[PDB]
Amino acid sequence: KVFGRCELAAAMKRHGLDNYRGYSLGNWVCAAKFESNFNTQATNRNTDGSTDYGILQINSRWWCNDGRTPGSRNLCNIPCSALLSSDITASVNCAKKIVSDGNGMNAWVAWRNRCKGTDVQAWIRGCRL
Ligand code: NA
Repeated sequence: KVFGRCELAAAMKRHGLDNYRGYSLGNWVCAAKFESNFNTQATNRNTDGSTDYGILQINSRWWCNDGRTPGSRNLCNIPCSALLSSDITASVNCAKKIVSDGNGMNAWVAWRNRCKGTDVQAWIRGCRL
């Protein structure tokens, strides 16, 4: 599924991501925009052989099991395929653990390079939330 901006903002709120670990909803929507372009089916192969999955491009190196990332962990205790669902619950639950890991949203390199310090409120501007 390809969400609209305000539609994803609403789904993220419903799933308790708004202000989670102090990151406003705009921070989560901006991250999703540049990670997946709001596409829940996005997959991208990393040079190390890990894969990134879903709206927030969660990496098989640490967080999900895809069966093909040697030496990896599965800290969200999920198949990486559950991160490709039109229902964002699994991606949200696993993003909550990632952002709690110590480096906040710097874990998403697209967030650090493209969202951090910007007017992230623009991402939720005019949304009925
Ligand atoms: Na893994």
